Amino acid sequence: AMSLENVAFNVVNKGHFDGQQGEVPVSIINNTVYTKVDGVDVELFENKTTLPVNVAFELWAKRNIKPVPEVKILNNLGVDIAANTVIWDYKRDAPAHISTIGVCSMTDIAKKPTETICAPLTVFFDGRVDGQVDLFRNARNGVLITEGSVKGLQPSVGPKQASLNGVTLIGEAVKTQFNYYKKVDGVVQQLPETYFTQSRNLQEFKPRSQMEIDFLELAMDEFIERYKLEGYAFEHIVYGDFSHSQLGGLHLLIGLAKRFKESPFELEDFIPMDSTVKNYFITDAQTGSSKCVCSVIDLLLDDFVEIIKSQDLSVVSKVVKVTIDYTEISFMLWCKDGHVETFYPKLQ
Amino acid sequence: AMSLENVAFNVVNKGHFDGQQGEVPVSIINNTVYTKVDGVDVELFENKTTLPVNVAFELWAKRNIKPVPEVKILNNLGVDIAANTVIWDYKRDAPAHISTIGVCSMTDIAKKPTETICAPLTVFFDGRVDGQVDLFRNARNGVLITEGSVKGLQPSVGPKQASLNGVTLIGEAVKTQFNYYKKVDGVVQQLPETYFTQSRNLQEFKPRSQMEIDFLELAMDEFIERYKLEGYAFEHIVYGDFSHSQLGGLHLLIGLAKRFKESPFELEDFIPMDSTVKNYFITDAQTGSSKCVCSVIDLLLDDFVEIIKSQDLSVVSKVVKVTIDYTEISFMLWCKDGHVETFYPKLQ
Amino acid sequence: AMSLENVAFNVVNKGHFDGQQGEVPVSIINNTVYTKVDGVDVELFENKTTLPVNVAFELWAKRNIKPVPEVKILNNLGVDIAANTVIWDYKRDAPAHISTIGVCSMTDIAKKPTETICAPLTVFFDGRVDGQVDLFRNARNGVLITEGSVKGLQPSVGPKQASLNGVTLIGEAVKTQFNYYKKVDGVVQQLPETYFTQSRNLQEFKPRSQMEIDFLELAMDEFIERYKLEGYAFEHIVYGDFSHSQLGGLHLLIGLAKRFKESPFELEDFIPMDSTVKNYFITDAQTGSSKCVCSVIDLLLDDFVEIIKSQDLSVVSKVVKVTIDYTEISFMLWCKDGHVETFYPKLQ
Amino acid sequence: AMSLENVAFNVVNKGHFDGQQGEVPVSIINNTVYTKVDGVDVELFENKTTLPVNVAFELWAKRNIKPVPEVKILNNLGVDIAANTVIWDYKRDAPAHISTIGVCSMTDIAKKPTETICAPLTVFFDGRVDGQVDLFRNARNGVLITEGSVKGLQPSVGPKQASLNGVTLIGEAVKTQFNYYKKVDGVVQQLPETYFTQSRNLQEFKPRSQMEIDFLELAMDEFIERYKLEGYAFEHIVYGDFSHSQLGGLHLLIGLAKRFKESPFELEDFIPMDSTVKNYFITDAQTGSSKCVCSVIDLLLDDFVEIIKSQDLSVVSKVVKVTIDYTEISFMLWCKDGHVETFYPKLQ
Amino acid sequence: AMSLENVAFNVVNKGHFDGQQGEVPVSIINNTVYTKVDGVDVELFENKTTLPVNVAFELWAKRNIKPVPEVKILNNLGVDIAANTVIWDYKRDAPAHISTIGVCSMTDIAKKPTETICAPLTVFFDGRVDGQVDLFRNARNGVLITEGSVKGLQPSVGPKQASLNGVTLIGEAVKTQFNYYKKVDGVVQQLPETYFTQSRNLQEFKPRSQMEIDFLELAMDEFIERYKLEGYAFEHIVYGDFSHSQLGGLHLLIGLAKRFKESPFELEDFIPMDSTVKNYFITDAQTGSSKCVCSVIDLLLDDFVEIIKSQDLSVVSKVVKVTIDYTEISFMLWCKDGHVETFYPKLQ
Ligand SMILES: Cc1cn([C@H]2C[C@H](O)[C@@H](CN=[N+]=[N-])O2)c(=O)[nH]c1=O
Ligand SMILES: Cc1cn([C@H]2C[C@H](O)[C@@H](CN=[N+]=[N-])O2)c(=O)[nH]c1=O
Ligand SMILES: Cc1cn([C@H]2C[C@H](O)[C@@H](CN=[N+]=[N-])O2)c(=O)[nH]c1=O
Ligand SMILES: Cc1cn([C@H]2C[C@H](O)[C@@H](CN=[N+]=[N-])O2)c(=O)[nH]c1=O
Ligand SMILES: Cc1cn([C@H]2C[C@H](O)[C@@H](CN=[N+]=[N-])O2)c(=O)[nH]c1=O
Repeated sequence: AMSLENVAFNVVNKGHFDGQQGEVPVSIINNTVYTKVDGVDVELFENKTTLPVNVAFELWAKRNIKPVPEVKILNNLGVDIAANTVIWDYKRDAPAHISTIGVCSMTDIAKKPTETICAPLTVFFDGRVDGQVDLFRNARNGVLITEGSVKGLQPSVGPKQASLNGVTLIGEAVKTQFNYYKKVDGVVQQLPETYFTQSRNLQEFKPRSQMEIDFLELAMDEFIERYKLEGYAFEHIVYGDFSHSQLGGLHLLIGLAKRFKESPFELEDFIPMDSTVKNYFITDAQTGSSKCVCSVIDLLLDDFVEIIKSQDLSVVSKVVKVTIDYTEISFMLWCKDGHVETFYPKLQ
Repeated sequence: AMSLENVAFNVVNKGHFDGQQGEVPVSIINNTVYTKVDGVDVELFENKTTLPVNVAFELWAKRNIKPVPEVKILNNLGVDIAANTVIWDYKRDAPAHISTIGVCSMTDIAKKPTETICAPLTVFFDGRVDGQVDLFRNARNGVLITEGSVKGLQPSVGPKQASLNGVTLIGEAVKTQFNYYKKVDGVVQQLPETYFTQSRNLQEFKPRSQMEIDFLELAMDEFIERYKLEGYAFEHIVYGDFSHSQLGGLHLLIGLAKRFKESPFELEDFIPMDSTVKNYFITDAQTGSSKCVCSVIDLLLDDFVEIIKSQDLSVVSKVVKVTIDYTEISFMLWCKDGHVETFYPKLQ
Repeated sequence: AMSLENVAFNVVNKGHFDGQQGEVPVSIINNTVYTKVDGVDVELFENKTTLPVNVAFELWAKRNIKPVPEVKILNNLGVDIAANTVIWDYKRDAPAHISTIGVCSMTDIAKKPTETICAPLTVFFDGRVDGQVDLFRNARNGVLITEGSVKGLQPSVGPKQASLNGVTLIGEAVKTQFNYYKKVDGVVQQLPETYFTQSRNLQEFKPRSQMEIDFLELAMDEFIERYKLEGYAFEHIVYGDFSHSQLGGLHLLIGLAKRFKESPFELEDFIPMDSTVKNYFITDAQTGSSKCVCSVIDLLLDDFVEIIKSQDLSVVSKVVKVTIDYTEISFMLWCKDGHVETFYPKLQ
Repeated sequence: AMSLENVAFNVVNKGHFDGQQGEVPVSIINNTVYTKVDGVDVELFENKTTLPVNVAFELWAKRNIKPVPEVKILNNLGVDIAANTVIWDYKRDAPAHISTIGVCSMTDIAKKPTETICAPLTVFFDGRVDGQVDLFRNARNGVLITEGSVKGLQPSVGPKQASLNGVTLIGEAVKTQFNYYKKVDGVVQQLPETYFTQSRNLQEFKPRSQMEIDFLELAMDEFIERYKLEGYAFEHIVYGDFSHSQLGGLHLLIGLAKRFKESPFELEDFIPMDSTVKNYFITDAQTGSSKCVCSVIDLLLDDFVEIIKSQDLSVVSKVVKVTIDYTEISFMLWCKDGHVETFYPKLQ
Repeated sequence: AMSLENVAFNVVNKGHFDGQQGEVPVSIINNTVYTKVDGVDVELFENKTTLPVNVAFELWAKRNIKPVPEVKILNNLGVDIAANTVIWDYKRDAPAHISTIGVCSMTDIAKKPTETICAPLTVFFDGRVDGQVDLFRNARNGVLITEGSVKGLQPSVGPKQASLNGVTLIGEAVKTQFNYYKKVDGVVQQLPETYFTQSRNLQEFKPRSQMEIDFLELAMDEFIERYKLEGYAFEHIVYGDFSHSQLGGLHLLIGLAKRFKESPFELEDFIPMDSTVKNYFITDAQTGSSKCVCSVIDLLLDDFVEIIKSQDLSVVSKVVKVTIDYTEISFMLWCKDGHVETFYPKLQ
């Protein structure tokens, strides 16, 4: 028997929804869920979604608390709905998907993914839950993660990191690297070879290779020589140009990371959602240099170097498609006299 | 196991809360409670109270659906709280009392009136409920209604009319005239002799006496003659004076009713609540005569006659005090040369 | 180029969305849509739906303004979504269907019903629109209305009445009686024989048969005589029993209508939606008789007679099933010694 | 004469309510109080309570700005209401108590604590305000703080820290250590001997003894030897076990403090209120180790050592009651072969 | 053609309003603007103003993204409205001015500043926009900024810093020091000689002279001797007195900056708006010293020293008017025996 007061009971006594018997008095006022604790109302939940307050509350309580793929990954694979769990988008404070299966009676389009309503949707399945590998086999459309081989299914090895309760991390006490599988129209699909973005914070940025350590420690000229990068415009692309009114380049998160420890800047996240390429309106506090749409990607610098050096430098301008986080990312490559002028995630 | 979804199940299937088991999907958006019926949301309750929406929804669902005293009667006797029921105030679209006893978890102060937190409050007991007559006996402060005699207690006979689901009616298939008994600090009270307002509507006003019939039928001068009312200013007080900018008199509901059938007027009910005396901002549409605060009471005309004929007409102005619906109503009485000038419920 | 301001221009100038070009200043405050007219704000739409205010505003602006089936008829036939129109549900002040097709960008699931996302949904096609008869032929699941014959398809004749801008009427200057055709999984259905509710109002109730006239005019005993209805409990079932605390019978709208003209009563419409059977919490103001869930259907009296006279009166109680408005309505039939005791739409 | 505009006046010109003459134009929109400053609206207050916006505003303005006991302390002593002041709960952004005495006409259950309505409630009295010691003597239920001896009243010495405007601190320019007194039913109650939690932040944690300094500086093995703690499971209890998927132990705030300066973690405060024991859903960023209900207490480590070493280690499992912040805190003590396995605040 | 969906389009694809063709689906719910990105609603904007949500959204999108004067400066010059741009107040999350000219059809009092409605208002003009110097010449009231000389107009050199997207900065890639001009009633006004506040953060405070570097590094006694400040009460005025319950002095932001790096304090910004003098309710965490209205100004310490030493020290108390940010700031100067007791921005 689901109820608001039982959802609330579970949150108060178990920290999330955990299937327990019980009820607690709840008051709902506008978009906030409160519970009575010793005479006074204590806030349990502020609805930040476009769902009704008591609905968002139930889905948030019912959020998956195992490590799970980052929303950008699910999105890039075309996931529409999850089987019998909620993937909570901690970057949006909302569910990652509009509807549920077997979670919540207001949002459920089905109780079980085998119901035919679910066949046109890409259902996300979790091989760590009993029975879910088999439901993927029977689903017309789906994405499946597992911790091991599935007999006959050709795997795609996922990123090292996963999200655990909004914290992105490479697991040591828990597994966060999954096999990925995808089906379109009953047909298992070959996933493409791909790079993976590293999901690091500007605040907490830590290098993950010698080349990255070198980039952070060395001066610009010295790194560019040491890694034989002359003619590839890392001065514009990665390090950034703060000399003009429009801020030049600065498209690699490590490059922002470098600049941040000298002087701060403002980054307006004006479409705040998880995604492989992010767009910020950036203002440099030291110089006043700025740029309205500054696209930024967190590639391991090794990977970025590998990507740009693979390029034919003989055309003035061309679209360069690179597979990253399973999606195809377009870059613009501008060349002159066989050297790179600029190379950036193409603004769409 | 109280829940939002179970209360909603009871509403949907039984029309009101009925102790049934079951659940239905509920969504709450601002102040409105919806349920899903075949995939579309159906509005089930709009909160018009100062309570949280889900709390108000439950108390409304749990309203007393038997004929109960009108709220004005309960306020006049000083009722603070009800025993194991909710008296719903249909004039305020809200509960009649702040707290509850054995009704709802967010608003309960106790689960039985015997608890000590209740001793100071005047608790309303309904003799029609097994065991409440005996709870009243052991209650320190309380008001009690019954349908027949209570052994060892002299009764006060109530109004003929009661409220059944917001309809004020004199019961023919059910009993609406109660016995009333009251206790302060352990001591049964003698309730004062009292008149009762008649609780009638302007639109569907019916006379309840030959004098009231004669008043609706006869012309002004005739009536005042037949009942020897020369010098009592019923022209001003009951018939109303619409010849000057400030509307004159018109303090008796029957006199509004008479006027309303010939020509309409606005009654602005600026403190919308149940009360023995109502104040209206009246605009007469035919003449433009108006009055900001026109106090109005629905007394049986004969009772109003009896009251006005029992006053000393020999002082210019004074306060005249009348027990009505068990409360003391002050009237201003204005006289000149031993005839009435005006006489109106005091605007205090 | 769809916009909030253009939809508002269309409302202001054409009364509804009409494809015109133009813009007007719009402000949105909570759930209300305003436009500026000579420097003051004029309210243009109050959202009473679970949709976002601007989304609801647009779907309402885009409502079908031709006579369309009543929502109860469409629900009974299982319509999920409409083709390139919005059926507006005037009893719920909301759209009849969750999603749209070719109507509004925030709610569209497709732009034409031929798209594959639509195949599973029962799509409502309006033969009066060029090309929709042929879209229905190629539709997997669908309901279709037409004004005249469709070649190669046997029709089901609908109710005489349709909804034009929330007014349910039998059309004299326009046609309201449609042909109905239905398809599940590619296969044209034979629609069942059915009665149709009459969709009439308590206030403005008109008879549509000599029996209905005789019922409104004659006294109870006379009528029951003229039509040989001894032993069918029309006293209880149609005329209503107001002598006990629980109101007795009163399940036929014509019987409410008769009572309403002599004395009034409260009908609490606690699930306000369009449905073939309505449940009301009724309080009779003259007697105080009442019933929490009084199920009410507006059947042509003669049709109700025909139904009750076609039952086996020889079992104490059983479920009686009747096709009405294309859906199966369960009735409880209660009998003793071969006469009817009661017979009411099942409270299920 | 109280008014919204005068409350607002005081806040603008005095920083809080200070009894001053004056008014300023105020606008209220939804839950925010604004004032006009030179043409534009400036936000004064966002209602975060379950009270009406203008009510919460007045109570917040009227908040006590002297050092006052922490809400957890008042709660543990059963305080229901304060005499002639508002204790503002800065952890809840709301008043610590539902009602007032002599503060606010919407929330006042009385003007003065001697009114009999107040007798069943534990009224908090402030010996630093004239007359309040005497009101405690006359109150049927109460908690009193003073800065010195009260003749005849046996004191309880309180914690060193108090809250001054939401900042918890041990006063140097002001006194923050009070005597505590409590009355139940007219009878002064012996307060129990008790420990006091230290109220430190994870962010700003500072040790307060050699043992705490040693814990922060030394390695685990070294401290455990230096303070002769073998067999007491500080490895699990205080230091924490991040090696498994469920995070083990970690129940002392200093232990979290230690871990925080190496690698960060997430602590969801999912019942956000002041209390002696706090429950967090914790995710370790380095390892992915997590635990849904991780109870944490800030005891001076000396005190924790004193507590655990006092225990009989010869039973597999037993509840161990310790008085802390005047309340009785239950611990679970799990032992094996005369050494501690675990010891944690019992989850209720 | 303006529209909500086109404003939203520009924000999504350009980071702000940029005049581009296009539309995106938008949902508005209460005070938040959302757009659909791949099935889910992404928040674009939370209305923090007292304007309607979709209005504030448009004005915020249309905010000036060039360096512009700080709101405190515009306010001190009496600016009421801007010509054909929005100055966004990032400290209030709202437009700096109530109305617009040529920006937004809901807020526009005119299309062009020459319309006579604009003549009584001080219109802000931006010499960097074509045609705006000339509109200032024709305006009856106005404030104009330029980057260079305007023929015949006697300039006032502004502060070195400007606001670029909420970041206050002295421009290196962009110009942030403007000429200022003002007209009252058709008459260009002499702007006064003035000091300028430095607009630094407590968090990010950086000295800007040897004297400031000395103040931060030296001990109190040493600086006061080195800069020959005996008798001027910097001990009270600048350094602050935390020894009593009322916190003494502490009126220079650099003085707060000094204290902050030793021990933290709380500063309640209780009128949160940009202004030359700021008022904080300050609580010192170390000592519990506090003060309800502590006025603070960020003058370059050199300037403050220059100001106080200019004073006649022979009167017990006098108002001392100093021009700062073009406005006249009142100080109270309290002297005794020819030495300063206190000197603070006069509380009004
Ligand atoms: C307590 C609470 C939580 N959330 C949701 C969205 C946030 O990303 C996430 C919390 N992240 N962590 N740790 O949960 C919310 O929306 N409102 C609330 O009142
Ligand atoms: C359906 C609904 C009902 N009520 C309450 C208050 C009214 O006095 C009463 C309705 N009166 N009658 N018969 O019920 C409400 O407040 N909101 C709602 O949405
Ligand atoms: C003007 C306005 C209209 N409606 C909708 C729902 C109602 O059924 C219908 C009006 N009925 N008729 N004729 O239109 C709404 O919901 N809010 C509004 O502010
Ligand atoms: C200015 C403002 C303050 N408060 C309340 C709750 C916070 O704990 C406290 C502020 N704490 N400090 N310093 O006051 C609020 O709720 N809304 C508001 O707009
Ligand atoms: C994204 C967003 C922004 N603002 C406004 C007010 C803030 O000062 C400014 C953002 N400052 N920076 N970088 O823009 C807002 O009010 N709501 C919103 O949802």
